[PDB]
Amino acid sequence: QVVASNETLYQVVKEVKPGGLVQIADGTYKDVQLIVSNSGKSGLPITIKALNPGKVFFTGDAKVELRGEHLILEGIWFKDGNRAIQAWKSHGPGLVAIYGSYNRITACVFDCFDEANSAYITTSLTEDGKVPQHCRIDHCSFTDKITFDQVINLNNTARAIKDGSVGGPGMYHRVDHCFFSNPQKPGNAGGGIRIGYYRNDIGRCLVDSNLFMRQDSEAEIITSKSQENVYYGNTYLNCQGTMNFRHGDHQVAINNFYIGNDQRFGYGGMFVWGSRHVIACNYFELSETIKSRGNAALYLNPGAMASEHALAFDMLIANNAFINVNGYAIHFNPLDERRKEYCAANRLKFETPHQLMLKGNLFFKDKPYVYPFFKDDYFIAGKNSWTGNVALGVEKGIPVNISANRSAYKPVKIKDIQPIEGIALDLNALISKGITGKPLSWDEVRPYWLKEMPGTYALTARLSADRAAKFKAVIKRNKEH
Ligand SMILES: CC(=O)N[C@@H]1[C@@H](O[C@@H]2O[C@H](C(=O)O)C[C@H](O)[C@H]2O)[C@@H](OS(=O)(=O)O)[C@@H](CO)O[C@H]1O
Repeated sequence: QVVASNETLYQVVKEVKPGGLVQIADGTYKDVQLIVSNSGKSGLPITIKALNPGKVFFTGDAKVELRGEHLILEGIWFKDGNRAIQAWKSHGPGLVAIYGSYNRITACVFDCFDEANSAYITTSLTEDGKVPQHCRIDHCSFTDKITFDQVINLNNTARAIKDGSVGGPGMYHRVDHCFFSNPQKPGNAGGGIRIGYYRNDIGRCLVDSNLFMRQDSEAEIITSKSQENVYYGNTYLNCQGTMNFRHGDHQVAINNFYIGNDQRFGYGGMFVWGSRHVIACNYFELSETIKSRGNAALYLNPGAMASEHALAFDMLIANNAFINVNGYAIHFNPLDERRKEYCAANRLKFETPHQLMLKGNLFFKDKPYVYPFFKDDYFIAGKNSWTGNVALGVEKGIPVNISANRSAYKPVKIKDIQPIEGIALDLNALISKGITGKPLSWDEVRPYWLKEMPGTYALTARLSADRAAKFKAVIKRNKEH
């Protein structure tokens, strides 16, 4: 062990052996610089936790580095921060930076920490290039973030102009049972989670059972920038953005719920770039969609194949349900005007979504909304394949023959989908079952010791006077003088 000051904490962690347990006494640990270099062992991790979670706060000009392996950080509350604004950057290490593999951060609270730009948690490469793998971030709460960059960055490469066929190695991390709710920042200010950087990177990370409630940081709720990542059973409630397959082919999104249940803002949504994806059993019910992106539930990116804005084609869209979406259920050519100019400027060949396998999807609408189910300005007969879908409530918008018989609707059986190496999920079995369960609630994800939801944005879409002030200062110093 029990430590009650920063200095004794520093000492014990330098001495702790595998299987060790370091418990932090109730109190505030201000300007704490926790650097854990020792390592635990498989089956004998080193645990650093609050003796009484909820009573230990890491504050001030703080920082945590998990450099060894088999380490666990649990039950810590990060608040009242004061890191130097001229010392931290977006794309740099997070407040908590994980540099070693097999590490876990669980049941921790990050609430409007400070004004220094950075992610709250990151897996970062050491100076010699080694990439952290097999880490887990779970049951953590991330609220009222007023700084730039994502809440979480999972890195397997360093930032560089890029595009050398080379790509970062698979990471195999897992992000589950976390809560994300943060205020809207201007422009491409960093969203909820980023995984990887370019299409040649391999991710193989599992993001499941997370609750994003008014995760409004920016247009991207999650910007998945690496191959073979699996998003399963996540709930996105009233989020001003979309969950994206931004870079990297062969990504999976199964049984996620995208719900917009009021008229306060435009909600999303999934925006898809790239090919060979598996989008199945997702439930979309959006009371309002995003005007800037085209007003739809699912956006399929038009553009140049395998480019910076990779064309969306050759993928499986099965057993999804689009219920009373106030916008198009599927937009087949969003932002086509900009994309066509982008391709022209870069001497690329502009193309539009095709080779799409749409199977067993349900499209339904019975509310006074004005949008037909689909928008495809570049429709070509037979470019896509439609089987076992059901549509009724409004015009389809495109010349496609679809059953209107709801009573006969049934999800289809899929059995030719290969699982993702490193992720223990039977994709065929999950897809074939159809949509299971329902939206996740706070009690299903919150830290075991935390009863009430931190912050104010999730429930009020407003920040306190003190926090709104800091947020404005952050935004202002990052904009033209
Ligand atoms: C350089 C680049 O293409 N970045 C894209 C980003 O696009 C920029 O930002 C916007 C916008 O937020 O509306 C429009 C212009 O395309 C460009 O200045 C954006 O892509 S988008 O075109 O789909 O919007 C984001 C995803 O939201 O992805 C970045 O890579």
